[PDB]
Amino acid sequence: MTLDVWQHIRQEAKELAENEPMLASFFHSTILKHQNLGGALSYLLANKLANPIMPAISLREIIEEAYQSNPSIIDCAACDIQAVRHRDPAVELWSTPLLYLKGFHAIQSYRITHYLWNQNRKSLALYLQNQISVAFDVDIHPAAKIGHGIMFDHATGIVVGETSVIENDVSILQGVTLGGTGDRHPKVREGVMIGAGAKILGNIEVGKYAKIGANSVVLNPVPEYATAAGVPARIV
Amino acid sequence: MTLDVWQHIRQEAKELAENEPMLASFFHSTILKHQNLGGALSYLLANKLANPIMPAISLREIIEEAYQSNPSIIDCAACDIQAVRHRDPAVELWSTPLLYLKGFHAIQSYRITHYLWNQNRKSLALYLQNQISVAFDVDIHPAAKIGHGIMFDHATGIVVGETSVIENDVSILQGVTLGGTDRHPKVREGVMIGAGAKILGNIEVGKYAKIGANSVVLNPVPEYATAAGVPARIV
Amino acid sequence: MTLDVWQHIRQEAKELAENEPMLASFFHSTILKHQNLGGALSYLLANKLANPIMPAISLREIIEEAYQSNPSIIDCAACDIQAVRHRDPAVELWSTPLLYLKGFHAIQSYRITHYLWNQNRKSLALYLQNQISVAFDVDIHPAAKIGHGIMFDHATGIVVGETSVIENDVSILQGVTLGGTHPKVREGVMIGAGAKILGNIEVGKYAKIGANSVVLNPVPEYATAAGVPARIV
Amino acid sequence: MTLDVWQHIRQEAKELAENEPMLASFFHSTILKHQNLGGALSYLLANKLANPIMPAISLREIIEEAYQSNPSIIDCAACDIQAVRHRDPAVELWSTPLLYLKGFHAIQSYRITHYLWNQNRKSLALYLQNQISVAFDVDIHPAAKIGHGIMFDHATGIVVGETSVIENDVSILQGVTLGGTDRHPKVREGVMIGAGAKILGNIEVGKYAKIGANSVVLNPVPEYATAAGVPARIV
Amino acid sequence: MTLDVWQHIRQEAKELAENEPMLASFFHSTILKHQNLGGALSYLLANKLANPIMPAISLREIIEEAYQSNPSIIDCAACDIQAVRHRDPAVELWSTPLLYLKGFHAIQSYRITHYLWNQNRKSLALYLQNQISVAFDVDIHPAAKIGHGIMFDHATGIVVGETSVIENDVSILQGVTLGGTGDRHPKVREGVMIGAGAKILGNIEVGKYAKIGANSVVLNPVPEYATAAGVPARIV
Amino acid sequence: MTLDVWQHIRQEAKELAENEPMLASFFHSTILKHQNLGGALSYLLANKLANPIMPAISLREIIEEAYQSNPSIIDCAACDIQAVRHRDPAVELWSTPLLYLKGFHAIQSYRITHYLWNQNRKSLALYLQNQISVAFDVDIHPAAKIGHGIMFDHATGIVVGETSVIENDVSILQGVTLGGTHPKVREGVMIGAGAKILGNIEVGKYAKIGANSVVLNPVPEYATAAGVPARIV
Ligand SMILES: CC(C)(COP(=O)(O)OP(=O)(O)OC[C@H]1O[C@@H](n2cnc3c(N)ncnc32)[C@H](O)[C@@H]1OP(=O)(O)O)[C@@H](O)C(=O)NCCC(=O)NCCS
Ligand SMILES: CC(C)(COP(=O)(O)OP(=O)(O)OC[C@H]1O[C@@H](n2cnc3c(N)ncnc32)[C@H](O)[C@@H]1OP(=O)(O)O)[C@@H](O)C(=O)NCCC(=O)NCCS
Ligand SMILES: CC(C)(COP(=O)(O)OP(=O)(O)OC[C@H]1O[C@@H](n2cnc3c(N)ncnc32)[C@H](O)[C@@H]1OP(=O)(O)O)[C@@H](O)C(=O)NCCC(=O)NCCS
Ligand SMILES: CC(C)(COP(=O)(O)OP(=O)(O)OC[C@H]1O[C@@H](n2cnc3c(N)ncnc32)[C@H](O)[C@@H]1OP(=O)(O)O)[C@@H](O)C(=O)NCCC(=O)NCCS
Ligand SMILES: CC(C)(COP(=O)(O)OP(=O)(O)OC[C@H]1O[C@@H](n2cnc3c(N)ncnc32)[C@H](O)[C@@H]1OP(=O)(O)O)[C@@H](O)C(=O)NCCC(=O)NCCS
Ligand SMILES: CC(C)(COP(=O)(O)OP(=O)(O)OC[C@H]1O[C@@H](n2cnc3c(N)ncnc32)[C@H](O)[C@@H]1OP(=O)(O)O)[C@@H](O)C(=O)NCCC(=O)NCCS
Repeated sequence: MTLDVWQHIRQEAKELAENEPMLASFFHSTILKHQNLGGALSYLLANKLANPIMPAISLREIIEEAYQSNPSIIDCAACDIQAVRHRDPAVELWSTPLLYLKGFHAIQSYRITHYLWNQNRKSLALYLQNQISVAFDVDIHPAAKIGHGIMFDHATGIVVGETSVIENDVSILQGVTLGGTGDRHPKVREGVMIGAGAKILGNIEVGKYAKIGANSVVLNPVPEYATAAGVPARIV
Repeated sequence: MTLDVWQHIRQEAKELAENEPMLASFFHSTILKHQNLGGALSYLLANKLANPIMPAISLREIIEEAYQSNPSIIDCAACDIQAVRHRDPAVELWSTPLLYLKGFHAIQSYRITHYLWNQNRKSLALYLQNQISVAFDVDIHPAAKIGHGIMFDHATGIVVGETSVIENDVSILQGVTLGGTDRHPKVREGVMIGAGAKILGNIEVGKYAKIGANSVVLNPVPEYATAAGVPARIV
Repeated sequence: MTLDVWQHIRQEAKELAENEPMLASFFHSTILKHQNLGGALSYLLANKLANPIMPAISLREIIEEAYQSNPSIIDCAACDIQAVRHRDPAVELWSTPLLYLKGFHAIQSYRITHYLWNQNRKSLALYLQNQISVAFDVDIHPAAKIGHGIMFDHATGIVVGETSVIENDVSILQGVTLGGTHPKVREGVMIGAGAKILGNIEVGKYAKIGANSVVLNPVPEYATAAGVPARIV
Repeated sequence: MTLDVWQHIRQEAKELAENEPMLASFFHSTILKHQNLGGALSYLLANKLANPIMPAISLREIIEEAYQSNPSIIDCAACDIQAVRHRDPAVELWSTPLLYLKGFHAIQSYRITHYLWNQNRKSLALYLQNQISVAFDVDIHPAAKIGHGIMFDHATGIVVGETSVIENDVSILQGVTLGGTDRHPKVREGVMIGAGAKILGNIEVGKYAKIGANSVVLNPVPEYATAAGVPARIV
Repeated sequence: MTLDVWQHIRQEAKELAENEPMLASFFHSTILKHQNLGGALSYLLANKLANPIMPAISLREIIEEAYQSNPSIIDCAACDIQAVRHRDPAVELWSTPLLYLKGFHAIQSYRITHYLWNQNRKSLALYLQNQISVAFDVDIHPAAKIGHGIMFDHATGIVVGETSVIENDVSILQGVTLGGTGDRHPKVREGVMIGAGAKILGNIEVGKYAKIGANSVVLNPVPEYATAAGVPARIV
Repeated sequence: MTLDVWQHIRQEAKELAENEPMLASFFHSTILKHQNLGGALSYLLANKLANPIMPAISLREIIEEAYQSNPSIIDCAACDIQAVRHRDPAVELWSTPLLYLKGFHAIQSYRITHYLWNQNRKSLALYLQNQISVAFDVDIHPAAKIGHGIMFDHATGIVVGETSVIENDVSILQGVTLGGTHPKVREGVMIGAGAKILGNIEVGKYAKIGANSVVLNPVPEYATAAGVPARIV
């Protein structure tokens, strides 16, 4: 439930603020003063994507309209907090992905642009896409397709092309590019783990549960449950 | 030509603001309220490079002085919008590169630093270079020589060394380093460099050559050739 | 000495402000108005990590708390300045690393998180760790151990894991990752641009890792590892 | 009625933005991009009351909650634009009071604090009262009762005590104090108070009375009368 | 000359910065890095009138266009710095009125709105008029007529009506209102000194070199060289 | 005691933050995260006097320099808090003056300028004097002498001249001017709203000045002066 992840987050925030006086204001502003995940998420995103030309107050108006028109966007977020939570040894707090992980922020921001790109509000989608790249150093074309339970660990330098597909429970590290030389982008299936720096190019298939070596340059489809590594990548 | 690009850009901004109420203010303050490309660009770049210590208002004075001093800088920008637009079917509006692409922004901010360095105003050149690296995550030394018709698509992690040169119509993708092992690469016109490529040393990359993603280029590459691999060999 | 490096910085800032009118304000605010490196460094760092939710005035309180508690943090900063200075003919001024190099800023910022982490103030360490990623495009777990004379040249995309150890005088370029399949990089080493060093493995003193290498096996002292996967070359 | 005022306001903003390129962004972000009076007002008031500690984004949440909770607040605002517009020939646009008059802003910010005080959220009421005093230089205690059709022309230095009441269609000018020597004034409808006037004590100021500039009112004033002087006598 | 007042100001700034390290940045930003009075004045005004909706960068664009279209506006400023300079015992520095006096800033800002009101750019004039009131607590209707050598000492609460006239070398203190009950506003002649809190109402004449008591309520014309005081004011 | 008033403030802030979710952040930033009144006061003041040219982080350095040099400045602040508290049934919390009353902020800000003025750092005193006018609509020359237990209620439009002297426990309302045709206001006095006291003249202990009065002649102890011009009434 969005309300159960939200419950853990609220309870954690209360504690964390009691233990860290220098951060209490922060916990109250992002979480404790909000009523639900969307309120906290939109407050967080408006502030992070904010700039001199489009202030946090104006960015938030945009994000809230999107959450109001399609509430499931928020649900995708709760599913994303959960995934990083146990697909990451160290992340034990539910509030950690929500508050600090730029890959998480990048994905949730992207979901906003995707909804917008589907409403044919492309100028708005392109504006956000690029502010997402400036703030988080993640560039996902609004038209790309991405499922839930997604993890962009560290995230710096991740580039996802216009025709890319990313299924559920995929994990992507820093420096990964999904791109090409119509469909000229990868179709990364369920559960795939992509190592740091890997460049996946072409309308090729990366089968469910496959693993990609760090720095690979994958050009040929990768079988399900297989490991692809090397430049160019071979099944290993 | 500036006037045509600018006019196309202006006509676009009008229709776009008309169709997207939420961005109307953005279109008006970045483009519509300005009279020429120079004013729109210096407005955007100052705001994107601004920080608490050097606010947009103060950085705009620097940018303006450079534009008033060397007007051809704005030209190179006009040529870059042109390239990006055509050389990337995806981009289908004159105003997109101006408004949204950080690679484009980083190059134009760079042309400003290059001028400052050529005028012996290095502390200013250095400050900007690094603010450019913070904003757009593109680090181009000010003494690097770069032509026009340049495309830094995505751009994250690009690093260009001090003695590098980049001729016209070159396209560079994310994570590309032009650096050392004169100690940096010389990229001739029409070269396409793939994502992640590391090109090391004062070596020649011939015109219209293609560099594969993640390659590590150590020896010269032949014009029209294709280099891929770690080390890069010809394929 | 922190007082030595500081004197050099003040002499330079005074002339730099003299020669560039449009930047004099900047030199006075970061350097000349302060009385020591700690004051300049905390001001610079608070301002760069600042955001709408936690402004510079608030972040500085945190950094100053740390510097007051452990003054040696500032000493490591003075040591890292020389390194980027001597280890790089491309940088000649003492104040250049302090003022403009994001890799340097990311390292000094990390040192603050590392101290907090060790005081068990982990939420503050995590908050900063991630603001460091946003501001400088560098992600170093506060638990990582990093000695001094460190140089993060260009820095973009550098990622260092929770159990990584980086000894003295190491240099690390853009796109470098130290983590798991975390690394132990001995003194004087380095990790060339785009290289990924993965696994509980050791990189010997003065070894060299080649651009875009993928290191999975230990690397010998003074050895040059390169390739995907890395091979002694 | 809100819908007519709002629609008039919107039609005005369109033409104005059309005629003044430099303010087009302002008109779009304050009015044009919003769907109702509530959104435009909460946007303006949050931005005008914002400070480094409580940014516009955070103050807007408070304002929104109050508007969603007690919708009639926005109404009183609509009635105040109406008054000002007509009761001051100088003002000749529905949008001017909304956009430019700080007296109008201070009253609407006040209605928010009054609601918060009535909901026993005093620390919030107190915070705003004082931020209102900083922004607009108008200090209205939150427990003061104020009707609609109110005009605070110029408004600088206005101070309204805790037990004050102000009925409909009252106009108050700069430097006016409604305070003590229940300990504050009761201003009936239609009263016009001149600049600098100090009205002290729980005394009645009858409907449609006129108070001269710089007067000091200590005894009750008769309806339709005119009080002027220090002390004020009837003239 | 605008260039001589500017010369004193520049030289003073250089010294003042050398003597006050904690303010050096300020002296460099407002004065020393600028080439002329207009550059320094517009930088100062854009920053002071700035707000979340219209940032200093955008306000400055407006002010610079005005100075470019009518450079004499700047000259009026130099004449104003001079007047406060010796019509005020304590003010010995030329840079003091320029940098710190809100009445001075208020007047110079007003001159911008007056030029704009004459170009029929009323929405812009009204916007500035009111931001001037918010920042400096001075409200001068753009249509009012005001000469040079003007001093708004302290300035808080000064209100100047739409049809008011203020001639050269007039001095006005805090709390002064020029207003009314067509011409329904005062015509304050050359050299008049108006005490704090005085309310001058009606299309009445205040003769050159007259003096107005603090807190007066002037309703009848005041003779040249005379003193008016009281509520209502009498010639005394 | 500053420690007494501080304890009261912390107890209140803790409950206030408890009862109002939308303001908890504010209470933690101004009060709870700090360890004493000086920390809270400088944070509050730096933030209110901040502007694009001199941000809060920069103004705080100046205030802290002053508080470090003359800790007693903070003691006068604690004393002024009680005054607004006891001298006003409309204010009941110790933290209300510290948090929300601009007259109080203007007074404490002035004290900083007064100290600088006396250290001969007049440009800094003048800069602040005028930022105080912009932020709080109060203009007090740094050279003015003002004792403690001072209450500037509502404050708007208050103007105090260079040679003015205000002793202890005085209360001054909005629109008040102390200057020349500067005043000497003895202990416990006051100056009602809109009153203008002009000339090198004396206002006696516990005297009362009526709203909009124009005082030109000395006023006797316990006397009530009112009128334009003021007359003993
Ligand atoms: C490929 C990977 C996923 C492990 O998968 P695996 O199925 O266990 O593969 P193995 O370890 O069995 O090794 C099989 C072959 O792959 C090679 N190999 C492993 N990783 C490689 C890489 N990144 N590039 C190229 N070759 C690689 C091995 O040397 C081995 O070769 P061999 O058959 O000649 O002996 C892993 O090595 C990797 O690259 N992980 C990236 C994780 C990462 O980026 N972490 C950073 C954390 S911040
Ligand atoms: C090299 C490249 C430019 C295509 O060039 P090309 O002229 O078509 O050369 P080819 O595609 O015919 O490839 C020839 C050989 O190189 C190999 N190769 C291709 N790209 C390679 C790369 N990046 N690294 C290593 N080998 C590569 C192929 O497997 C092929 O092998 P073969 O010997 O069996 O014939 C391209 O594949 C590439 O690397 N593009 C990067 C673009 C990018 O980064 N896009 C991201 C967009 S966000
Ligand atoms: C490791 C390094 C620092 C110096 O290496 P070295 O000890 O001098 O080794 P050499 O230069 O003699 O090269 C030896 C072999 O390595 C190969 N090699 C070198 N760098 C390589 C790389 N990155 N990937 C793959 N092979 C590489 C050479 O082709 C040579 O091949 P050989 O066995 O056929 O003789 C350097 O080669 C390198 O990669 N530097 C990157 C620095 C960088 O990132 N700069 C960016 C500045 S922004
Ligand atoms: C009193 C006032 C409202 C007019 O009311 P009115 O009904 O016309 O009363 P009158 O004008 O006939 O004045 C009658 C007497 O009051 C006196 N008077 C008028 N205004 C006075 C004032 N503010 N204080 C003292 N006496 C005043 C007149 O001199 C006149 O004297 P008389 O006995 O010789 O006949 C008006 O003069 C006034 O004070 N207006 C203030 C408006 C203001 O502040 N405007 C600023 C706009 S920014
Ligand atoms: C009126 C003023 C300008 C002096 O002018 P002046 O021509 O010298 O007038 P005089 O002092 O000779 O006094 C003449 C009469 O005016 C009266 N008077 C003076 N100031 C008065 C005032 N503000 N209100 C009413 N009556 C006043 C005197 O009591 C005297 O009356 P008398 O003939 O019955 O004895 C002066 O008193 C004043 O009000 N100055 C204001 C300056 C100010 O606001 N300073 C604040 C600095 S921040
Ligand atoms: C002075 C003051 C504090 C108390 O005065 P007091 O000692 O009780 O004097 P009194 O109330 O007995 O009044 C005595 C005479 O003064 C007159 N008077 C009082 N205040 C006056 C004023 N401001 N102007 C002119 N005359 C005044 C009375 O009408 C009375 O006249 P009388 O001689 O015919 O008997 C008070 O009258 C006053 O003006 N307070 C203003 C407080 C304020 O500004 N509050 C605003 C809260 S935001």
